[PDB]
Amino acid sequence: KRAVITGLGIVSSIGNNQQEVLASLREGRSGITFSQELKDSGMRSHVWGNVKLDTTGLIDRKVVRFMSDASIYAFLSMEQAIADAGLSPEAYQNNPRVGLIAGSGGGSPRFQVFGADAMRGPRGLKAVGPYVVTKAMASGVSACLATPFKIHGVNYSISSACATSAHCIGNAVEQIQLGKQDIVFAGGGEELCWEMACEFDAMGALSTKYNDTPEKASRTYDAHRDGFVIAGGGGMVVVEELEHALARGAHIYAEIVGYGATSDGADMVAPSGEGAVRCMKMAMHGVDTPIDYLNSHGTSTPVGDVKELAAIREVFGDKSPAISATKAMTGHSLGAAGVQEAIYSLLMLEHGFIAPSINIEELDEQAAGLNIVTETTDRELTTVMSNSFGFGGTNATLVMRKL
Amino acid sequence: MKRAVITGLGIVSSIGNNQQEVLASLREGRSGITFSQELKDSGMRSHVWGNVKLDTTGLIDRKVVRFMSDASIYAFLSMEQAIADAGLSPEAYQNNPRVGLIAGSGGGSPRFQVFGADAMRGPRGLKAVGPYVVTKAMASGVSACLATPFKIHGVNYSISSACATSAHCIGNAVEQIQLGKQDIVFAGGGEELCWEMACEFDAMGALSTKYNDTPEKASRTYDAHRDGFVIAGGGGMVVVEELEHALARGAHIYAEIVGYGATSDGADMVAPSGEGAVRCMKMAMHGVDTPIDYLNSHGTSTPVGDVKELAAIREVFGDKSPAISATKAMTGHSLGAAGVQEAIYSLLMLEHGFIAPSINIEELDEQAAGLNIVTETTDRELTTVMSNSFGFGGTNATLVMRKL
Ligand SMILES: C/C=C/C(C)=C/[C@@]1(C)SC(=O)C(C)=C1O
Ligand SMILES: C/C=C/C(C)=C/[C@@]1(C)SC(=O)C(C)=C1O
Repeated sequence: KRAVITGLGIVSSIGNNQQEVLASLREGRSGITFSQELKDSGMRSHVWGNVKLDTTGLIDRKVVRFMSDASIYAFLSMEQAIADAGLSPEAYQNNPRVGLIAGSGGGSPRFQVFGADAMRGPRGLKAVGPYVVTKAMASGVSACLATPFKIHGVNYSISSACATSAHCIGNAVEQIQLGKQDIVFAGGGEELCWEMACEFDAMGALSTKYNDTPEKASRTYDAHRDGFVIAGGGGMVVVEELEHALARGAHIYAEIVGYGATSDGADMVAPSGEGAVRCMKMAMHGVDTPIDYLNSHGTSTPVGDVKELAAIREVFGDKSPAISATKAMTGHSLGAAGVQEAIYSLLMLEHGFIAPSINIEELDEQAAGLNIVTETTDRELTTVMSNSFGFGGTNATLVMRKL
Repeated sequence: MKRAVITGLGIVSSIGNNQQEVLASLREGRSGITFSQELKDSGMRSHVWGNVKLDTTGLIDRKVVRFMSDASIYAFLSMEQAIADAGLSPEAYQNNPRVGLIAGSGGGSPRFQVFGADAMRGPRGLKAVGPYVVTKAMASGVSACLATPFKIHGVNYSISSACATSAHCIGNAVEQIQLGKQDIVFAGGGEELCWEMACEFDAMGALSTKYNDTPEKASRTYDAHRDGFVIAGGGGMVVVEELEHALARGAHIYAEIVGYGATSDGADMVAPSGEGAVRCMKMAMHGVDTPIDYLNSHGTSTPVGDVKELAAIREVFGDKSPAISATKAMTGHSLGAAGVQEAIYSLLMLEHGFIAPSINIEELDEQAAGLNIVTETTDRELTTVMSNSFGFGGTNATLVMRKL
């Protein structure tokens, strides 16, 4: 059984819907800004990929009271996807064959800390309030959406750091392949806050040399890259069984023709390369069309960028595809990156262009030879690949093809 | 589709630090619940917990344990036990694409999240945070922290679904085997025990608060005077394995996973709907040609929650219902670890031919009328058992495990 994408929705640093995102991508436009909050917290990195949207009022009071930002972004993305897929309430609500798999990387460090802070104050439990569990818990994104959308099928979160939402999409596909669901909403969200960001800064993973020029901070494949730029936001796609989509006349973006999920079994925070090779090969099994474009994980870290470039080489040899790292524009939204980047790749597929890998002033010599596109290029694409690798050695790749 | 069997297990819980200690506690109806000075001192109203009674110092290598929170530690130790209990050696499971790991927690690590924030706000900032908080604090700590040292090359991610977490992990492991993608998947989870997390459940009124002077009686599923669940910590891990692969190596097989239910209420955030659980149980029983001999209920010792599940059980089974016991009355609610720990208690009951008692029922709730709630340890020859895990957000998991 075959799985296709029939709707998408997105809230990111570069746009609050697929149209705004489309524009940003075609224009090579950065969503990175200076963050007083990060600076005020005592961090060395003072730049981020922020959602440019005040979300107050956009969700019913009785629904949003249970939600952290990760859930808010995913909820809003899911509203867009439902509408983009043309699904009425009666199509998807109160339906055993309709499910939801969506997560975050960090849950909500902000609300974990708030609960602990409140509890140590003069008010104790009355300051904590009864809503922190659903905000702080690691399954908040799925729990907070499944309920108001009246989801009856599967309902849980995958979590795998930077691969989170990619595994969510892959697992949705598996639910379709196993015949258990006709539709699975798949994606994720991530909050943006110093509570989480300082943890990445404390291990040296974030960019710190470019705070005066926020838009030049994220620079995948550039010789002077110094870490990733943390971001937040959300995404959701509608994964749907093929016959079901055709039957209702759904607009199909692409079929998911490949899904790789592997493990390094090596180091905690440095990639092995092996395993990413295996992940991509796994995603290519039975796919006999060439990859026309690869959206790299490409976070703009020294070690990580070239490790992935080496894996791409080993997998593709002398038939390596056009590559770009959209994180040079968007920053790294962690758990939300997989679904957002699938969406970016889906937009490139739909509208026939390759988004630029920006901010390469001096190309890293380990990237010599490869087809890294630094300029918006119109091209008919048929098959695209997107890589998601996280801490803990967890790997995911999605391969999507036009029908 | 391929068949999936459990060929090994491991556990660190309030009622035992391995499967032998746990077996003893279950047959005796021993409580794992103690008074907690940490909880009382935090300013909480619940002063009891299902704590792990183990000095974990020295048990994990220095360079491995440094990335780990308590949930990871408990899961890691449970996984060592499971590997050994399965008769598996490194040459068989390490660096093997067809061997994976699916394990999670409900909350990650509130403790190290708050430690990170506290440390950062101190005078030394980043230097006081140090480079290890992300792996301690991230939601996927449990999978990350085990898959690296155990050299896992197959699938590697966590599932989170609150109180149904490690039950969905097991079912997802089964699905990997059914899809022919993996030969072995280690499945389970862990959960830390700390005021940082526990205070959140107390602030919503979910935790027992009236029985602090009698800790071993606070967790009392189905009793008319229950007042909320007792929070617990610990870990569990089972080895999920493709059937032919297991037989070909002469593995010891506890049971086959013949049913997996996974559904959603789509109702309310913190109150169960009933019809979700009904559907979950029915899905898990689908095609199972034998009756359910025993049911390990979710039964957390909460007023509305306990009786809601009973009403679902009655709808599913009708007059001819199975024997029921709520082991959380002994153990407490280990949240993310609960699903795998209770799958294990159920397997131990399957393997050793008995039903553990639903303890602390001084006065049966009127709404339990006419079900078979087992309140004393009774030896029986069980064939087919069922375990229910329901979580906040209306997330439902049910496992049905049967002897070969
Ligand atoms: C153990 C694996 C670590 C990995 C895949 C790390 C990557 C490449 S994933 C990622 O987002 C960053 C910043 C990295 O450095
Ligand atoms: C929306 C569903 C909420 C559920 C299943 C809540 C339950 C019964 S599950 C659980 O662990 C506790 C303490 C509860 O109160």
